[PDB]
Amino acid sequence: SAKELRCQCIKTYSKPFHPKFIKELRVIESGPHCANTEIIVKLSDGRELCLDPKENWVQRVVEKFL
Repeated sequence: SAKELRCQCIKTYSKPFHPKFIKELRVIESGPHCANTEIIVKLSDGRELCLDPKENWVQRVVEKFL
Protein backbone atom coordinates (compact mmCIF):
# COMPACT_ATOMS: atom_id res chain seq x y z
CA SER A 1 0.00 0.00 0.00
CA ALA A 2 3.12 2.17 0.08
CA LYS A 3 6.38 2.52 -1.86
CA GLU A 4 8.37 3.02 1.35
CA LEU A 5 9.84 -0.47 0.90
CA ARG A 6 13.22 -0.64 -0.82
CA CYS A 7 15.75 -3.38 -1.54
CA GLN A 8 18.84 -1.77 0.01
CA CYS A 9 20.76 -5.05 0.00
CA ILE A 10 20.94 -6.00 -3.68
CA LYS A 11 23.52 -8.69 -2.94
CA THR A 12 24.12 -10.74 0.21
CA TYR A 13 27.02 -12.77 1.59
CA SER A 14 26.32 -16.52 1.42
CA LYS A 15 29.76 -17.67 2.60
CA PRO A 16 29.88 -18.45 6.38
CA PHE A 17 31.55 -15.68 8.36
CA HIS A 18 31.17 -14.68 12.02
CA PRO A 19 32.85 -11.32 12.81
CA LYS A 20 33.30 -10.41 16.49
CA PHE A 21 32.99 -6.73 15.52
CA ILE A 22 29.18 -6.82 15.30
CA LYS A 23 27.64 -4.52 17.90
CA GLU A 24 24.21 -3.87 16.37
CA LEU A 25 22.05 -5.32 13.61
CA ARG A 26 19.03 -4.14 11.64
CA VAL A 27 16.24 -6.13 9.99
CA ILE A 28 14.42 -4.79 6.93
CA GLU A 29 10.96 -6.09 6.03
CA SER A 30 10.81 -7.24 2.42
CA GLY A 31 7.07 -6.98 1.85
CA PRO A 32 5.48 -7.14 -1.65
CA HIS A 33 8.34 -5.06 -3.14
CA CYS A 34 11.12 -7.50 -2.18
CA ALA A 35 10.73 -11.28 -2.48
CA ASN A 36 13.48 -12.07 0.06
CA THR A 37 13.82 -10.71 3.61
CA GLU A 38 16.84 -8.43 4.08
CA ILE A 39 19.12 -8.79 7.10
CA ILE A 40 21.97 -6.36 7.72
CA VAL A 41 24.55 -6.13 10.50
CA LYS A 42 26.48 -3.14 11.80
CA LEU A 43 30.16 -3.45 12.71
CA SER A 44 31.90 -1.27 15.31
CA ASP A 45 34.10 0.11 12.53
CA GLY A 46 30.97 1.58 10.92
CA ARG A 47 30.77 -1.24 8.38
CA GLU A 48 27.56 -2.79 7.06
CA LEU A 49 27.16 -6.39 5.89
CA CYS A 50 24.08 -7.82 4.16
CA LEU A 51 23.10 -11.37 5.11
CA ASP A 52 20.83 -13.88 3.37
CA PRO A 53 18.10 -15.32 5.71
CA LYS A 54 18.08 -18.57 3.70
CA GLU A 55 21.52 -19.40 5.15
CA ASN A 56 21.54 -21.34 8.44
CA TRP A 57 24.68 -19.58 9.73
CA VAL A 58 22.94 -16.21 9.21
CA GLN A 59 20.20 -17.26 11.63
CA ARG A 60 22.92 -18.25 14.10
CA VAL A 61 24.38 -14.75 13.90
CA VAL A 62 21.03 -13.13 14.70
CA GLU A 63 20.04 -15.68 17.37
CA LYS A 64 23.46 -15.81 19.09
CA PHE A 65 23.91 -12.02 19.15
CA LEU A 66 20.33 -11.41 20.30
